[PDB]
Amino acid sequence: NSSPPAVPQSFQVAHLHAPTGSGKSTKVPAAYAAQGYKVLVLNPSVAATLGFGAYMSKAHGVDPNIRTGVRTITTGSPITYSTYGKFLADGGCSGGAYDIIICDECHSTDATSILGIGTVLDQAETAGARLVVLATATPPGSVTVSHPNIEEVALSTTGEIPFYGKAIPLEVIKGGRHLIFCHSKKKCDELAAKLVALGINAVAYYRGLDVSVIPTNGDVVVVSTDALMTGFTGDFDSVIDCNTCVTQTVDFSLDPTFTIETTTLPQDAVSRTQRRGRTGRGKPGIYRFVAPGERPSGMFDSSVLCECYDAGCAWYELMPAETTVRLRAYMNTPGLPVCQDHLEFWEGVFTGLTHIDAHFLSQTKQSGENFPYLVAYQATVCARAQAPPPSWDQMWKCLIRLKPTLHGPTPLLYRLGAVQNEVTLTHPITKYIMTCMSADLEV
Amino acid sequence: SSPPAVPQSFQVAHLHAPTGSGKSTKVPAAYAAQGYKVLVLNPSVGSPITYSTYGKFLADGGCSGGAYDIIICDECHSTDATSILGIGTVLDQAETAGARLVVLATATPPGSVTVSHPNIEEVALSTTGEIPFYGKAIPLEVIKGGRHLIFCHSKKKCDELAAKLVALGINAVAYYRGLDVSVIPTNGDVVVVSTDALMTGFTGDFDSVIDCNTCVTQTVDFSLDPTFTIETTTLPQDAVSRTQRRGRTGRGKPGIYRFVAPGERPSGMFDSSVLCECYDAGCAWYELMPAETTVRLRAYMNTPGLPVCQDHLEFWEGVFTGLTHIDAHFLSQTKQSGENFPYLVAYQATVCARAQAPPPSWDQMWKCLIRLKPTLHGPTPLLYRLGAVQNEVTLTHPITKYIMTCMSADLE
Ligand SMILES: [Ca+2]
Ligand SMILES: [Ca+2]
Repeated sequence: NSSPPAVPQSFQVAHLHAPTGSGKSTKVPAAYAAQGYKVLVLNPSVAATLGFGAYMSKAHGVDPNIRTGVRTITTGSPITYSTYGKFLADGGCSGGAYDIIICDECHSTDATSILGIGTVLDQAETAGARLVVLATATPPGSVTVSHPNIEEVALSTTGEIPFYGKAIPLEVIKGGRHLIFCHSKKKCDELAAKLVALGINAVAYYRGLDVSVIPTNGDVVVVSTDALMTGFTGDFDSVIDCNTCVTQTVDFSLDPTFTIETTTLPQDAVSRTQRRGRTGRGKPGIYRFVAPGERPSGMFDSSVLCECYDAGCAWYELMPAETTVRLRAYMNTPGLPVCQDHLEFWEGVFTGLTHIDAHFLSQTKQSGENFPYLVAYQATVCARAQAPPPSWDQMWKCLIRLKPTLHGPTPLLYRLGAVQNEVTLTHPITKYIMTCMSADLEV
Repeated sequence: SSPPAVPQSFQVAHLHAPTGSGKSTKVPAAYAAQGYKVLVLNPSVGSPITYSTYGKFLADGGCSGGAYDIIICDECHSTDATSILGIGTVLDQAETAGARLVVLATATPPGSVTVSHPNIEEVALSTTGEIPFYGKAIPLEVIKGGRHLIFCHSKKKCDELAAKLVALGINAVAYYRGLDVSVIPTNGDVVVVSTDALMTGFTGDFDSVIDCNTCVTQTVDFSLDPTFTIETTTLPQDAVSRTQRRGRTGRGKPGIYRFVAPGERPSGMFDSSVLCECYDAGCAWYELMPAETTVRLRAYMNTPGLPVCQDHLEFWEGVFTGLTHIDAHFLSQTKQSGENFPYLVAYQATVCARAQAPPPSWDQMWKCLIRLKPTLHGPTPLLYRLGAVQNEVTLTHPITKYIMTCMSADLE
């Protein structure tokens, strides 16, 4: 639906699939507000959420409420901006206080977005909402299109700088600001250095690497992971894309049980569009690529469901079964990212993870781990057996007191990283998880 | 409309046109009419127009220097090894063998979904019925009476379903990779609970088709036991799968399509194990040096508008180069067993034979080694996992160290 959905006399779920140009998060809510409706606009980033309030004030004479976990600006207004996470943290839909709920950037396959969107899909009507718009410029199945404000040019094997099978010639990047996307930290570094060898000032940016990129529009080539979030990104004469990315994948390896790991795969449509798009911000730019292909958008990994369950327990006080209610509505609602149906399995494993250690859980949460619940739970079983974590990496920090937890074999329940210690596969909970896999996972 | 007319220079066009074009009838006859001798290639198939197959094209060695002006690679969305290798070979040799136009024809382009079907009364499934079909349920008033086809992803899934049905009064016949005619040919009311092993061309004349919307595919795991593992995976079906599953119903009659899940995937990428198959097939079938395979595969990968895959070209070419001194006799045998990776099977058999050791398991994949009198040597030197390993293994054979190294170097 290219136009902003019309609020119906009775509850309904509409899909607004308009380009990033339409003010889906700004012009749209303002429009509904002007009709007298109370709208809630949800986005994945705090950057975004906080940003929409500013714009609105000036650009739309609307001073909205901006709810973020770190800042909750409240000014009794029909338009409320919040991140899916703060939404989920605030109890969900939790009052008959919105006529319209815009789930913006609804194509996001991060745990907090899927859980946040399924929560709306399951509570809006009952909460007194007549419209829930699933907005996105990249619906599932989308392949990147274009806007000739960007000239796309295939890299070739001819060139002084070796690049993912191809080669970047010096004449394209030396002289000007350019952004080169690499799938990993190493590549970012190894590329920057070699770029410097040839007399260019490359800046390798990635996770935990404080923003060291130069704002001044001088000459520079920034080689980085996607960790360079958008928003400020823009003044680059071009971008050179490796056309790949690292993704979290679950592996039902059957070591004791499953493994959360990564795989580097061809990028999908939103990744390319997002990478490509960091040039051509007013002045026409160029996009140079290693591969002419990608994968369409709208498919996420089972590990993300595992994440939704890990979030429900750790941050949202949701019994695995309440989480399955929310995620099931997401999987029952058409026109959204797709993933293999593993709700019974995940719900099944998390329900058996009873009596987690409260302190360990606080620690793993504050520490910003990917799976605070699965981490603190493995720590919990280890401590109760007086056994050591599977490795002494940062992850298992909360068990720091390796002294009593000396007795070797760790009762491994699953693998969230590299396992260094000798393990044992006979813990009741390990065995419980294997039954859940036999019970809900075929082969 | 029409296909891209023959240009002044050689180019690669995209007849991303469906059945409404006649890519296997009218698109060729058009070019033939203009005086052009066309070669049309499909997974399955004088006058200036030859209709063939990709596999037959590889068997013949590819493009003949001066034979066709037009080459249409039909069903260019096909990601089975032979199709990938065949399209890459055309893309690599086309021009130099005198071709002016290469049209990549596909009824379902990238990012394309379920087709507009004006006859199949398609309906969503509701959770109503005591025939729970994949988390939901089926109403036996839909299956009792008339001929039908339910698609499950597994053999054992087909088995159990046909079973719950028979205990409810329905004539259910399970069908998967095995015996046909299990479905009666002219007796109605039958219900076939099939795996995709029942090919589309078969057509059991069905009233409806209920789809589980899932699929099983071959995938490789870089498991690092010794090296890698050829295995499978279940994933949401895609726009191509739905089309072929739902296109099976009626065929002459209107028909109906029932489905569990609302989603799928508009086509997509193909696994790295298919890359392995191409190197395996090149070695085993086409007398192709790994580097020749790499050239043809790179041609495919450099062309826009084709399914994508991970760039493992160097890795695979690297592992097959180290697959030295294979037993010509085991390979002749694995090739005729209709094995999946005849080269890799025949190679693992050679290192066992050489070592006088038994295969990983005694599954019929290893029938070339039935002289297990001396090949009883307890530990089998595991080069990789192609199936279930039931025998004690050793991981010190040089080829194992070689593949591991290739992994380290080529895979991050
Ligand atoms: Ca696996
Ligand atoms: Ca593992």
